[PDB]
Amino acid sequence: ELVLALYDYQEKSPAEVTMKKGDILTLLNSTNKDWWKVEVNDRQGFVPAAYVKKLD
Repeated sequence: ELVLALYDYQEKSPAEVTMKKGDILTLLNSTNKDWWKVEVNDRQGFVPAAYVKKLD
């Protein structure tokens, strides 16, 4: 499913990935309530679950 980046986020750890507000990301894993794995363009990593909104 797709998610919308509500805020920009700069990765701060190896598992994280950076995104820009307005970006449309592919949701890969939402099993964690605080961090969701997403694919941003061609990169994959975690971003705060609260910073994205499911479109589906």
